[PDB]
Amino acid sequence: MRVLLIHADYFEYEVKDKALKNPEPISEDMKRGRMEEVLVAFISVEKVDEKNPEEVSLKAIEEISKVAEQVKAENVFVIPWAHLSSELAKPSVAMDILNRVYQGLKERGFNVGKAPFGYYIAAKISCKGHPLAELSRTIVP
Amino acid sequence: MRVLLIHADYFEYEVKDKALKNPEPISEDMKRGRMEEVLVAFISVEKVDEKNPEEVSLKAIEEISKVAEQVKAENVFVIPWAHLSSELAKPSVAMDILNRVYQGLKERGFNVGKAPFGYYIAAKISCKGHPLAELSRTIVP
Repeated sequence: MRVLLIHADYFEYEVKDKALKNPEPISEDMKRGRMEEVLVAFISVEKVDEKNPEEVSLKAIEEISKVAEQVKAENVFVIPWAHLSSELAKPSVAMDILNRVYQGLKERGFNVGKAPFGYYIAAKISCKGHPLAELSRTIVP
Repeated sequence: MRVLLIHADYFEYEVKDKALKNPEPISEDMKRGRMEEVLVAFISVEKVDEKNPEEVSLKAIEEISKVAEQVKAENVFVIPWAHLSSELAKPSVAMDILNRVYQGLKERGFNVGKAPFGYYIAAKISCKGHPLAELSRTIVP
């Protein structure tokens, strides 16, 4: 897995067209979302992650939590994001891991949002400029 | 080199603190910048690029141009961006390549902006949601 963490004044998204033929089902209220003062976690679930989804998930929850704790973010946005890897897992694995990460961060105590899987999504973000506001993590099994 | 290309309704930046001890010198007018209807090119110049800066640059100019042409972007923003690689080139090489890319895209005919090198920078972006609005490229020597 590769993760890009952005500490943002805001992040807001709007679902546009499907990218998979069978994307994650969404209600009307999941078509748009917004959070303020939020650590945005852009997550690229990789082929190698398939070997151990629980361990990868756990390590991602902690690595994300650690930054959230350090930058004093109470709000965390989990974004499925294909653009940090060229060896992406299959959708079942990606979705399994992304949900595990999401539930783990709620158990940690954060207020957590997520964008749905399998869509092209339009988005606005305002990235803070402090030294820890943009960070990369690589999480391996 | 790794590149992330974002077709954006807008991109606007504001320089905050230095990240290097000796960052790229800037005038007052380079502290903030904005473009609309712009292909934002986030560029991670890598250690391996040092082996051939002209060839890497040329290939980056073309790969960026191709997408700009395809999505009908006339405006291109060159952003130095550490977050697509863990084997980053030294600043002289990074800056040499980023300037080559910038000049090459002006020669192509685009209206081209750039953010200065060596800063922590705050930024707002609105990412279009069409199928080609977020793309990754890997450029090797």
